[PDB]
Amino acid sequence: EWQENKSWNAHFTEHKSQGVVVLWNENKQQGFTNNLKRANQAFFPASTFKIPNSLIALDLGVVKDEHQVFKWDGQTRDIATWNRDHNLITAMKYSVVPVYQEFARQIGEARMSKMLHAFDYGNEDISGNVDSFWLDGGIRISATEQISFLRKLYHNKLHVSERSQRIVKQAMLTEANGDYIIRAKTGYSTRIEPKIGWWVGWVELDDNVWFFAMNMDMPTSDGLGLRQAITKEVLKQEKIIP
Amino acid sequence: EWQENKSWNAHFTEHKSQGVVVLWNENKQQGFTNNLKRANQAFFPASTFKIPNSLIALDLGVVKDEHQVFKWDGQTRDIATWNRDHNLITAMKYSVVPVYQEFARQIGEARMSKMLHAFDYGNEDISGNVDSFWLDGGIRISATEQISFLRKLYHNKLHVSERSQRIVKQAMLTEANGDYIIRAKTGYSTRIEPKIGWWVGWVELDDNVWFFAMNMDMPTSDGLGLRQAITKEVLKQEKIIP
Ligand SMILES: CC(C)(O/N=C(\C(=O)N[C@H](C(=O)O)[C@@H]1NC(C(=O)O)=C(C[n+]2ccccc2)CS1)c1csc(N)n1)C(=O)O
Ligand SMILES: [Cl-]
Ligand SMILES: [Cl-]
Ligand SMILES: [Cl-]
Repeated sequence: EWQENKSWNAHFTEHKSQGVVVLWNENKQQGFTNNLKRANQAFFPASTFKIPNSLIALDLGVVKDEHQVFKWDGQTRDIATWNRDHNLITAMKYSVVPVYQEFARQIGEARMSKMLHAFDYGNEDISGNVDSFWLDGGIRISATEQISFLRKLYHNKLHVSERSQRIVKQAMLTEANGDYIIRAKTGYSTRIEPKIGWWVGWVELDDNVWFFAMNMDMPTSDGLGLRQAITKEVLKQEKIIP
Repeated sequence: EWQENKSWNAHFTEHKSQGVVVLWNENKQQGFTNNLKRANQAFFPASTFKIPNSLIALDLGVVKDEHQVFKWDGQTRDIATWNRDHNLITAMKYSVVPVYQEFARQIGEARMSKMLHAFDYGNEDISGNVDSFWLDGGIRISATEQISFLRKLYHNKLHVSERSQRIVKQAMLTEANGDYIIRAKTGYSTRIEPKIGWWVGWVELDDNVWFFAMNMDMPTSDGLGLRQAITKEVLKQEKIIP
């Protein structure tokens, strides 16, 4: 059901990188990874948590829709794109933590915890501050657990409205052309070792869907592009994209 | 409110073609075109009619969701991509007329006419075969009328459910990257002169949306790629995309 293919390690070593790519063929219900152990090791979700956080905020009415404007609070942060107004689409695109921190406060701990349990999301532990726990609190998730969660989102099976799931899938849109559509979310965990990068989501084809979840050691910001590049080398090797 | 910019004609004449591009800046509520008259000239919608047809089929339950499979009827036809099973996503991508003819028959004349009147769509005239009138019946629509219809869809303001509009807009997804998202639909009017190609939809930016509608003289199928290419040259010239 899970098969290992150490061939992919070549795309990590070409950049003296280390990590795991997990793929799931939805038609055949078969998984593939370069590293079975690391595929099941849990890490901080970091900004991949904006997927569940969006769903809860939308379902509770904290976010009205994908056009609602969340005004910059006027405090300059050292990510330039955060110091402006955002909606859900742009907050996800630029991983605008302060917008999502405000969502999480309005959601509150009790509603956050029960939604994550209903989602079966990671260790479902929101130990810590409600507005930081996906960064430095108690929550952890593995690449295979990301796949399982994303599969439920793809099929509208999570315990939120169908509308909530459709809107988050819209906001996950990353790339599209006549060959594939990628809906996904990046993440970068920095507060505690090991510093890792995430890319999770799926590739939609005419006749199949390939779910994916990858994380990699990320000692500095200078390699963040490798999350997508290495994932794409594996997708190409497996003939999922040209 | 409307500006004529005949400088865009250079892109048409380069390919010894003729046509019109119409653009609408949603934030500024301002419109632009190379040919005010042809902007208002009504043509067969041809396969751009798959936009309202999709909406109607979804809102009436004729199409349950974007995953329902409409089986190929076994009759081999000249466009290979049509000779295969489809859902709403792939039927729109490959403009699979026979699938949408089935929709139209199930919708029926009465409900089709009522819907297009509720939509204020073109000249609202479905005279002819209930399953061919957008290609050889009485219906006609201009570029400016396409924009007016598309703006209502974008805003979920048409008189069908939000869900129906969300699903159609998902099916219209054509291109997406880090700079823009294009949701659009092509068309080729080939049954009754004059032979014309259509491309209509919108470009989503971080902080604005630019609606577009273009048609061009299209004597042979070999020029069809000009529809998107001339549109993008205009989009590039107006600095809307890089
Ligand atoms: C029939 C044929 C040749 O092509 N069939 C097509 C098709 O692609 N038709 C072309 C079209 O839509 O541009 C032309 N239709 C017209 C036109 O209808 O005016 C004539 C002239 N013509 C007249 C009567 C019957 C067929 C063709 C020539 S084919 C089609 C569309 S939807 C559907 N359910 N089939 C095939 O592949 O077997
Ligand atoms: Cl026909
Ligand atoms: Cl979408
Ligand atoms: Cl077409």
